[PDB]
Amino acid sequence: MATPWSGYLDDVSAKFDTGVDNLQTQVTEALDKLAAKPSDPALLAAYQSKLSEYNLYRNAQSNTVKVFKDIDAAIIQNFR
Amino acid sequence: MATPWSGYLDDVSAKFDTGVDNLQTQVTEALDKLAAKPSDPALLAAYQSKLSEYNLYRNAQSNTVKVFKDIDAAIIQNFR
Amino acid sequence: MATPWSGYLDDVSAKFDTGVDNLQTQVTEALDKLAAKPSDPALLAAYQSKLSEYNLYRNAQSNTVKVFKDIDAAIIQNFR
Amino acid sequence: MATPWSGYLDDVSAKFDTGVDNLQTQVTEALDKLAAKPSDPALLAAYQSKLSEYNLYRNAQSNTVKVFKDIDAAIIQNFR
Amino acid sequence: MATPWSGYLDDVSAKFDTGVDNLQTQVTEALDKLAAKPSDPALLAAYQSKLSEYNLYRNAQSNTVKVFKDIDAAIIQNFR
Amino acid sequence: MATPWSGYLDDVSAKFDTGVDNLQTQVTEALDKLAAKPSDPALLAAYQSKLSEYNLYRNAQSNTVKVFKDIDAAIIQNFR
Amino acid sequence: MATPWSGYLDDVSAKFDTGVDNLQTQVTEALDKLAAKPSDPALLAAYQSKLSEYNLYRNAQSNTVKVFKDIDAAIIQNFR
Amino acid sequence: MATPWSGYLDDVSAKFDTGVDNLQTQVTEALDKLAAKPSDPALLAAYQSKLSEYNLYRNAQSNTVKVFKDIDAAIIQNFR
Amino acid sequence: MATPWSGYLDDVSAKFDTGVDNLQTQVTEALDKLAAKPSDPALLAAYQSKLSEYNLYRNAQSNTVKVFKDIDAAIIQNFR
Amino acid sequence: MATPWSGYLDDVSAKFDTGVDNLQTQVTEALDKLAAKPSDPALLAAYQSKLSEYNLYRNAQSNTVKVFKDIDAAIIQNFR
Amino acid sequence: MATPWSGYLDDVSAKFDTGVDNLQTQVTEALDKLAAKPSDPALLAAYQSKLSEYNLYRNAQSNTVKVFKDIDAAIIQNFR
Amino acid sequence: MATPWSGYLDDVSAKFDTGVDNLQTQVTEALDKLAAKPSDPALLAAYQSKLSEYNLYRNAQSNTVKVFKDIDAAIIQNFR
Amino acid sequence: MATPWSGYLDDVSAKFDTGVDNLQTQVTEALDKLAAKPSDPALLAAYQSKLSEYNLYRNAQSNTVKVFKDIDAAIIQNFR
Repeated sequence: MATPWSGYLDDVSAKFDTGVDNLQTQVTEALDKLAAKPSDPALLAAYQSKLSEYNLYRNAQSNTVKVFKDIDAAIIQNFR
Repeated sequence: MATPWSGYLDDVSAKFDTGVDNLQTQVTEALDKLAAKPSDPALLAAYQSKLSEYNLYRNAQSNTVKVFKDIDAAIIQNFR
Repeated sequence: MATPWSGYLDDVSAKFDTGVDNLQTQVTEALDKLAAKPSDPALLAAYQSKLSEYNLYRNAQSNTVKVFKDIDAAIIQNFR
Repeated sequence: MATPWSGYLDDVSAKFDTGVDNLQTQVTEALDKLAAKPSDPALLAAYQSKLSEYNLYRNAQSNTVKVFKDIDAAIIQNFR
Repeated sequence: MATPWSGYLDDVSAKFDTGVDNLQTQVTEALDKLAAKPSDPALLAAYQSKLSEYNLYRNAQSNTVKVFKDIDAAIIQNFR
Repeated sequence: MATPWSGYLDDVSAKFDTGVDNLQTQVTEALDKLAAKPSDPALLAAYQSKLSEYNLYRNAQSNTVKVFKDIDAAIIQNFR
Repeated sequence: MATPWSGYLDDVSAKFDTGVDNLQTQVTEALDKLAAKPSDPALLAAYQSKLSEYNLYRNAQSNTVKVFKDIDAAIIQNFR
Repeated sequence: MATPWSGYLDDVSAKFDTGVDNLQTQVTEALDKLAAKPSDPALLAAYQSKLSEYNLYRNAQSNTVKVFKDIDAAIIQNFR
Repeated sequence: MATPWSGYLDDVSAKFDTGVDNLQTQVTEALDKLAAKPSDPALLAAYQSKLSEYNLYRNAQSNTVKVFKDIDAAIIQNFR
Repeated sequence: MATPWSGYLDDVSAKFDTGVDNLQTQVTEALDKLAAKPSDPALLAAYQSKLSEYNLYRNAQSNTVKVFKDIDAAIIQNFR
Repeated sequence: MATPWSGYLDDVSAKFDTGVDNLQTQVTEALDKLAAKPSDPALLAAYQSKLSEYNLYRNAQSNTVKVFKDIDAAIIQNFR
Repeated sequence: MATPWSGYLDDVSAKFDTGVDNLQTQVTEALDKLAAKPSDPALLAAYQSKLSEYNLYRNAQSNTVKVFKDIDAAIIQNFR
Repeated sequence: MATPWSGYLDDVSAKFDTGVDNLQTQVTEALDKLAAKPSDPALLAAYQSKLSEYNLYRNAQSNTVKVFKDIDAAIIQNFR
């Protein structure tokens, strides 16, 4: 019944991850397989393709949170 | 009813493969046959011809995905 | 009769895209064809030529919007 | 109604073979006959004459495909 | 009355092709004939001579476009 | 009698171009000729030699303007 | 009972090596044997085949670690 | 129950050898016999015929592995 | 009285050609004569000897210009 | 009696050039001679050897000046 | 008690030579004898047989060292 | 009794060189000998083997120092 | 009393030539004699033997200088 506290920026992170929740799992499993056969073109292409997206999984995630935090700073900058 | 998640760059990879989905199968079967008779001019010519295309199956595939990812980086570079 | 809201920077994006609205379609169709025959010099040259322009379709687009936003920040920086 | 996939370089191979589709059959039948009477000057001359052409059936074939693939590499070398 | 959109780099490609528009046709027809008689010295010499030029038809074409795109990048690199 | 407005940085661009006003024309005409005969060593050498200079026609041009703009920013940074 | 400290990127390296832990041993033993008889086609083929994989044992290993470190930098880049 | 590790390129080597696993044995036994009677036309013809195939047993084998490794390099070349 | 514009790299090209201005003419005339009698040992030796130098007439020419352009890039790389 | 003004970074450039004042002259004269006989191994070796040093004549020169300018920026960055 | 320093690639060279340490001596002594009687079929066969192996004594040696150095470069290429 | 001043990065350079202090001497002496007999396979193999290590003597040396300097910059970047 | 300036890479060239200063003279004199009697086995053997070494007089010379220049580039690549 209890629910851990989550702020707005927390929610923003969740909102982004919602659409790419599977992305992490896919690229992780692609890594797991590729580790067994690094020389597999199929595993290389699949992993790298999903990894270039996983790059934004972290980058774009933190970027959007920053901006939503930046508009927070903008408001409290005028906190008369 | 469920469908695995696929990003834009994932879709780009699929879009390329769509037109050369058979290419992989053809050159694989050509390899399978050539393995039996490597000294067959017919199997050599067919396999090598389709293999020189299969070279782009991987190369050109990853190239187009990179570019579509590069314009992604270009945009988020200006992520004010 | 109703018209979706559009800001100045929105208009700037539209103004850029206006002159290259077809560019996206051309390079997309070039990709669609190239996918079928990646090994076609004609499709490679056409696609890559239009793709190097499509690079600016995203890059230069976001660049001009940034600048028009930067002069916005410059003004409100002096928002006494 | 269905048609097996064929790339550009595949088409190049077909384009060459089109003009020498019979060459293979002729030199094969010449071999078949010569096998029966290797000591026949007529079969030797005919077979060897068509065989020296069959030499290009494979050589020149793969050469032209290579070049058309080489200009493919040239283009994607500048795949910015 | 309508005219398909063409960018600067598109125009650059056209400008190059303008002077060698016939080159492609000549070497294609040379291939078509050579396919019929690969063992013809006349067709071999003519085709190969025009093919060594057709090598630049693709290579030099993409090279000049790259450079004109490179000076584009150079400018927008200073896009303050 | 009327003269279009030109700023300092505009003048800087003009000052650079003044010394290489012909450069653009020379390399353009070299391109025009080379397009006709790409396989001409003379046209290749002349064009490429002037093109490597034309590289700076754009690069160095925008570089000097940037710097003169950078010292502008430096001054107005202290615009008390 | 004690366990040496290992970071995430350390774990990433281990995760890759897990699937190719034997690869190193195989190619090392192949080298050891080949050293005795360099002129053995069997040892050459086996060693070189496993060596071309061992190329990725180091290359692909460090590549994946870099990327996982790159997304680390991406996050701390927004470390407000 | 245990199985030695094998990569993709390892599998490629095996896939080729699968179709010519007997080739090695045949030409080896042909050598063994020929060694006893080098002057036997039957042993010379049989051995040399199978040896010219054994030439590809090594050559074509390593060639196909190289290519499958080359497309591996192509992918990781774009390992952003 | 008027003199066409020439840059530094233009001057570099001229400086090289200065010492081999005659080389081009000599090997061209050697070609003209050889064309009449290709089977002349004297024309073959003279032409080929001067042609192997004419190889550098283009190669070494463009090489030195590149380097002088490379040190140009090196400087403007530090164009603070 | 009059002496042209020279700043610190000017002095830095002079300090570097002091030790390689002759380098420029040597490689220039080597070029002058090589231009006459490009096919001379002695002129090629001497010129190229001194040219690879002349590469640093410009590169390393501008590098050291940059650094001495960078520590200038570092100081005035704290110009309270 | 003192031991000269040896790097990894040094060790790699030693590891190869270990298995063919005698090869050099054998082919050297075969040369020494053959020098006395070049026309000896026995010395020719023995020397040439061991010389064709001595070919790899140098070639394959440097090849393996290169590769082990290449994976060194691969790692330090990602030396963030 | 007096000791020249040495910073941390100085110590880092020394720490690296400590393990390869002999490397420089070995490859220098190998060069000295090779200069006398460049055509000696033994001197070529030894020198080149130690030279490929000497490549890192400079490269890897400066790399590690850079990184230790980079973490210095990282700290003083937060020098509040 | 005056001594022409010489850089490190200059010294490297000299260091190599030191051990083969006579090589050039020997093979030059061998050429001079051979020119008189090209059909002399003694002059052919002597000249060709020293010429195959003179091949490295230029090749190996420039190779070692390149490497010593390459480690120069490696250092200044980290010229922070």
